[PDB]
Amino acid sequence: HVVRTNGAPDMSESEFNEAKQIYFQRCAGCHGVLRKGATGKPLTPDITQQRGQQYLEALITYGTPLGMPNWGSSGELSKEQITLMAKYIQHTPPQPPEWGMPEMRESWKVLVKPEDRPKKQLNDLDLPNLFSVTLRDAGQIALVDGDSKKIVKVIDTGYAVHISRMSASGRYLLVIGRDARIDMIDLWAKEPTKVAEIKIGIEARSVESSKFKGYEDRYTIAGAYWPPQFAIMDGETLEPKQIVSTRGMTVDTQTYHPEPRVAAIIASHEHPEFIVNVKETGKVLLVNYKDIDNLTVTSIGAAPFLHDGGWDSSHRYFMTAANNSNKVAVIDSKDRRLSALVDVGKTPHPGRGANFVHPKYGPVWSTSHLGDGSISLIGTDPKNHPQYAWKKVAELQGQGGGSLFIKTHPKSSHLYVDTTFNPDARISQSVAVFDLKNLDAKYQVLPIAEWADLGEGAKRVVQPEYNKRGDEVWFSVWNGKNDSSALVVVDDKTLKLKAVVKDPRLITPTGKFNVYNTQHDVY
Amino acid sequence: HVVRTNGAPDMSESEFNEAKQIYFQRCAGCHGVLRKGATGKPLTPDITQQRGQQYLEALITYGTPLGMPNWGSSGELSKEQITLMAKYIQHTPPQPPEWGMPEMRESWKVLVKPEDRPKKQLNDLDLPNLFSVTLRDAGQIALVDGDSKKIVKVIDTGYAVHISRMSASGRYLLVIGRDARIDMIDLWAKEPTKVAEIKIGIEARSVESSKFKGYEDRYTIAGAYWPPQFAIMDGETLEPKQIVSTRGMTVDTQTYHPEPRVAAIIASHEHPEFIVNVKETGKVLLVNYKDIDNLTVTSIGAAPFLHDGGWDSSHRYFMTAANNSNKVAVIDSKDRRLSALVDVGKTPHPGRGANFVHPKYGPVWSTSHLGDGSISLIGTDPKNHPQYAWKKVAELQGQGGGSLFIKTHPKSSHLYVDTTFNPDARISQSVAVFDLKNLDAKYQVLPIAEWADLGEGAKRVVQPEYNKRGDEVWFSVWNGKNDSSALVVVDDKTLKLKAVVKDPRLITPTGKFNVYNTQHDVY
Ligand code: HEC
Ligand code: HEC
Repeated sequence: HVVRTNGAPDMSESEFNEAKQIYFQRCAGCHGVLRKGATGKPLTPDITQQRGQQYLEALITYGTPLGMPNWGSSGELSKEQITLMAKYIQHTPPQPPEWGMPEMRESWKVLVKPEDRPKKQLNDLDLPNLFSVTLRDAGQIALVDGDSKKIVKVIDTGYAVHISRMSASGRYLLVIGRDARIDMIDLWAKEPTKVAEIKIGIEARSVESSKFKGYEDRYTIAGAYWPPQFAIMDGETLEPKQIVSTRGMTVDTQTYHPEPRVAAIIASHEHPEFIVNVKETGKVLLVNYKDIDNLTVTSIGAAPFLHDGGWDSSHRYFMTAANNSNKVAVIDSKDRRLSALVDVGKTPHPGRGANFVHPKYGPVWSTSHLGDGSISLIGTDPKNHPQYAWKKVAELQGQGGGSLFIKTHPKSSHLYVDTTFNPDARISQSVAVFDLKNLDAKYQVLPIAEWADLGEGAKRVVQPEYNKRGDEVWFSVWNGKNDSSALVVVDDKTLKLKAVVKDPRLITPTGKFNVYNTQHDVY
Repeated sequence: HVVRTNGAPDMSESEFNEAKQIYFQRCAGCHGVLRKGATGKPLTPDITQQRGQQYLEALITYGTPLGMPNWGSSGELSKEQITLMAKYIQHTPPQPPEWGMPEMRESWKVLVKPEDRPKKQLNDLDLPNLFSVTLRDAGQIALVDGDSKKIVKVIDTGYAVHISRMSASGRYLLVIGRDARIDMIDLWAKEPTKVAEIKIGIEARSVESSKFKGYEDRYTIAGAYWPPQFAIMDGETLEPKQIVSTRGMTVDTQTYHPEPRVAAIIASHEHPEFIVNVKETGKVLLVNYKDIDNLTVTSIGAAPFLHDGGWDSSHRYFMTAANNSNKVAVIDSKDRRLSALVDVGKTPHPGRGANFVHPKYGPVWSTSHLGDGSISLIGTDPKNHPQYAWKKVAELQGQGGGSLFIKTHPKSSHLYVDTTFNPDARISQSVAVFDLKNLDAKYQVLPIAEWADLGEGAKRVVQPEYNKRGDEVWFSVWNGKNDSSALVVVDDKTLKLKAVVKDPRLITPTGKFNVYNTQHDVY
């Protein structure tokens, strides 16, 4: 047969199915399963037909400097395949494929069997103080030694590399990409080495390890945007064990939703459970892995379009926000119930938040507001500060909007606030630091990008991350003009510049994950 | 001879000079005379050699959707010329050319001699209520009828079309592009028609007409980034009459600066003079055109890196800011002196500002702050409010940072504030409106982008512009996803939606210039 779309170059039924398979294996992680866009732009026929075949071939062939791979000049895709892809994205988007146990098992690779792995750490690295750094546009992670401020390893994962997580033993580093590829890295090998890989879906954002006491390295979980599902895997091998669909009913209208994406997963410390946020249906699932054949799930209704979330300081209450809402949902992971919906007056910015002790209000959890740069504080201690629990107690004011990350550490007296997307260049190039011992005082500004010494041009600073001791804070810096990058390290006790990590291998550093602080949910 | 650069494909001395001529005629308006970038990205060899010949050819050939023309697929440039350009931008940037009276006169075209033009308005348009709208990526302006809300004419100018200005008679519309091309349009023709064109430099931003009483249509002035100069032309024909270099000594170090760009030009109402801001040397020039053969210029030292500025409500004091400064310079255009340097505590955002009467402080001029969305008010009435003159008297707070334009009108009780570059989508898609009769009250938010009804996707709203009566406010809206655009019209007395202008010819509408309000400096 012939596939035809108004205004599109007709294709063979075989050409279309070949392009379909390429699209969902290689493109959908960034462009979406219905091509509506995510990290990458929309590729629906209204837009692509306006660009035309030859423009589309050119873009796919050479890529762009802002994260679109050069599929042709890389050799990843053939001239003929690129022509097929340029034709394909001008046709109506088809139904995306499913991805079950057969597809997962076919993608599963064990490079080093558990019995062939070392019995102890064979390298001499200070593993808890390693930083795993995403090299966004290079499809790699870099392992950076926190003590010597040197790159010690670079590891290929794939385009669309996203985040790193740690197993509860501290031995295994887990990386997931937006195409739902997972890599498992053994930090005890003579040089840290990939030991297993698997693909759990077409599009994904989240991975996590089992962190309840006694379950170290037992299970790894991953959540997909498409298909709407999460998968529980063997923590030692990534062998897929259980797959659970998240298709289902919405919390607000109780009508069936055909694509409830998994937004985020964190690991419970109160029970052997994973906390799974399901976005469109607005459900927080507590998934119990004490028995994975007789699988227990508690579904807590929260609010539609759930985003990220994070633990409070006690690791009991899960603080989460939904888009289009001024409320923070508080899930009690111990009693397995919704505890509160906290009005913070403004829309909270998705993220783990930042926990610290307010001298007056006691333990608080904090969230930023993207538009105006304010930060809301919520009391999180029903035991000793019941008069403040699940209430907004205060508001701090940063330099302005555009913050992506706020960060503290239990051993630090400072709160760091970036302003990556602020439209003023001096503010996007700097970070605000609040004194937790005098929260009535204005923040101080650290000139992070200037310290990086990267030449003239637009520089953006992102994501404060502490070292294992809590006495250094690391920042990613990148000059959009010349492709140049650095990690800037501040002494948290003095607020002085301590080090600048520069290396040609440090390509578009974005997320930085300190091993200890990621393993132990320290924020 | 052979031109060679480390890492660049060698070129014929003739090929290089051919590419040089193309670069400075067609590319430098956006990419800069030393290729350091302006509207378009930097094209210095460090960056271009990393991209490589074939990527560079592809980009030049097909362009990009964010304002880089498709030189090859347009037919503007040959395959051979595009190869030469891709080689050329990998070589060391050469010295840019000069552009004097011979070059200006060679570019000068009179399409309709003044004696052949109509003696009165032959079309039936309400000319004072026309809006001249920049169609940024189309190289055109659209004339939109303020009464019927319909496009009535579309006029080609060139890529990099920038702003519109009006002659003091109300008859001639002046358009300048970033390549320093000027078009003069006769609004009295049966259909408004280009009557003259000229090129006054390689790179430019500003054009203005003579507005002192009695000099209607006598002179047009334009200022260039490169060469560092301004040119005075005959107001009826654009014939070049006088060219003045702005090369000279800096205000702060009194050392010679070889490229002092003309930042902005406005027209004096106190004297037959143009006010010319010279950026790097920090000089405000009062250029007197009573006698242009015996040319008098008063040079007022202000501050380095002068930007835009605007008149106060009385059209006597020129309010201007320099980058990297918390001060607003006040130039008295009547007495021809610096009046004050007003500390507003934060960096003012370049712009004309907004004038209104504060019930307590009297006439004030207002400026926004890009980072945090605040607005500073300065008293501008030494006669009746001397206790507030040249002092910051108050601060308003908008939705957040990212404002590009604030706007009022003497017949309006509202102040409008866009937030085009705010990182929160709801804020960038809306505008704040303050009640000038109750400035203690919080602003109201108008959902401008939602009213435009442009489908899902990132939409940005920019530049409130009033109609001639002051009772409508117009906004440009554009959906980045689908290329779709609208002008949204609000009833200023009710703050209700009044009209939505949609037309496939409305491609990337940016600046909107109401004829009457531009002619009479009404802001
Ligand atoms: C994330 C790592 C991506 C993957 C994998 C793919 N694409 Fe992509 N693409 C991505 C981005 C961030 C962008 C925008 C970059 C820009 O500079 O703004 C793009 C762009 C495209 C386009 C152009 C869209 C347009 O001009 O409107 C096309 C045609 C495109 N991408 C296609 C495409 C294909 C077919 C891919 C699989 C082979 C693919 N992309 C992968 C990000 C990412
Ligand atoms: C303004 C109207 C422009 C004119 C005239 C020219 N260019 Fe341009 N260019 C412009 C922009 C806004 C951009 C960036 C667009 C993007 O999508 O972000 C560009 C880009 C380029 C590039 C690519 C740079 C890179 O990938 O780093 C090149 C090689 C380039 N432009 C070359 C070029 C030439 C040779 C031109 C004259 C023939 C030219 N541009 C004109 C804006 C504008």
